[PDB]
Amino acid sequence: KPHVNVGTIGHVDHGKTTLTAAITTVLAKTYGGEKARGITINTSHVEYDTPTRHYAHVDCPGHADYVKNMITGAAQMDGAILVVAATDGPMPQTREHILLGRQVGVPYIIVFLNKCDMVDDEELLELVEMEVRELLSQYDFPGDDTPIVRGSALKALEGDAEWEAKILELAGFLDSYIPEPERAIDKPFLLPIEDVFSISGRGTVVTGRVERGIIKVGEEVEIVGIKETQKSTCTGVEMFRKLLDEGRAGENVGVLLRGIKREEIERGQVLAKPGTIKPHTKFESEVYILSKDEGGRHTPFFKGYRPQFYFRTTDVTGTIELPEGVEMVMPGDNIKMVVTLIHPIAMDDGLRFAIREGGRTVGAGVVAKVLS
Ligand SMILES: CC/C=C/[C@@H](OC(N)=O)[C@@H](Cl)[C@H](O)CC(=O)[C@@H](O)[C@H](O)[C@H](C)/C(Cl)=C/C=C/C=C(C)/C=C/C=C/C(=O)O[C@@H]1C[C@@H](C(=O)O)CC[C@@H]1O
Ligand SMILES: Nc1nc2c(ncn2[C@@H]2O[C@H](COP(=O)(O)OP(=O)(O)NP(=O)(O)O)[C@@H](O)[C@H]2O)c(=O)[nH]1
Ligand SMILES: [Mg+2]
Repeated sequence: KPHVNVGTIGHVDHGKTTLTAAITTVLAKTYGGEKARGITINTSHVEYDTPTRHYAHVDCPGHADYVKNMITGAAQMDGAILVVAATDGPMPQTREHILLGRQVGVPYIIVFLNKCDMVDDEELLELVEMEVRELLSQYDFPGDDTPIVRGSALKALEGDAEWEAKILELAGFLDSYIPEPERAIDKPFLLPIEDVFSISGRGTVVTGRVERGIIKVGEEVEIVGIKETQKSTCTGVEMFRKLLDEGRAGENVGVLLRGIKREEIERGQVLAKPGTIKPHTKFESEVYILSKDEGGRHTPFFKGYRPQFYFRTTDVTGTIELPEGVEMVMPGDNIKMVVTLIHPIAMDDGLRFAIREGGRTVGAGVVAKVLS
């Protein structure tokens, strides 16, 4: 079953969490036909199945105070479900999440017009959809081709068959609108670590999505980044409600390691095939500085700018060195800069990263040359 990562986004209380619940119970009740919790160890991470696909779903909180949290997640989404209440219509955080979505590159967005159980005016609904499409278009998303499902997450969760049908329609779009993601299975194994929980009588288990390759039980691995590189052996692989012998590219899993204590592995480090990736502190890069037009800074920054650099599952402070003669960087400029991180991160040429500072996204770049 192909694995696809999705999630819920949208304004505070528009119905993200309820919808997540409605999706799992309607799908289990309709197509329904173990202490294993890989990524589900995280409360906002669920898993469910449609007839031909398996989904990893991250339910995001809608308050601006929590924007950080969803970034590392949205960046891993193959597609996102935008929840918008028909009552309120688009709100401030509907805008921000769409914006963040565009900045990190979420490839597809499906809309669930929620709380329609509270609205009887077909004209009201048409108007709201219309403005949701324009809002999407304003952020460079296919507003006119965007599937919009009119439903009620609450009535569906409560068992109302007429509304449950809308949940299935939504699931249908997840299956049809989001293309099957390509997986780098023929590359050396790599998995960025998100959660790290200890299981009594088993050792430590790290979770995350397998970026590329395959990790099989019995194979040895390295833990690279932040701390000094360590070595270990994969004693097991799990998923929500099942045990496996392998972890494949594109799959969200939990990996058991032997001889490693919970306090020796942390978020941000990566699990990898021995000797295939190294930790670096300094590197060169081609970075694009968002314009105000795109939600970036309104002013130029100078030498010694110390923003946060987002690499895979974590972010880390870094200092910037500018090109000889260059005194400032303007919003909207493309520039080559040498970056020095406060601590090492596993990387190689080509690795993408985002730059965030002061509550917003300032840049999007890629590692050009590793130095450290
Ligand atoms: C582990 C972290 C990984 C991160 C990476 O992810 C992954 N997955 O690795 C990132 Cl790094 C990706 O690799 C980046 C990527 O792929 C690139 O392609 C970027 O996507 C590309 C360079 C960007 Cl950044 C495009 C931004 C477009 C923005 C638009 C079109 C905004 C429209 C705004 C309209 C508006 O009206 O805004 C109002 C008014 C506005 C004002 O004008 O004032 C202010 C804001 C308001 O909302
Ligand atoms: N009438 C109606 N109420 C709904 C519907 N979906 C959710 N609600 C209600 O609206 C409220 C918010 O629901 P919730 O799922 O927690 O919202 P959220 O978007 O996850 N909130 P947050 O941004 O904090 O994470 C709850 O009182 C819930 O019962 C719906 O389809 N119809
Ligand atoms: Mg919620």
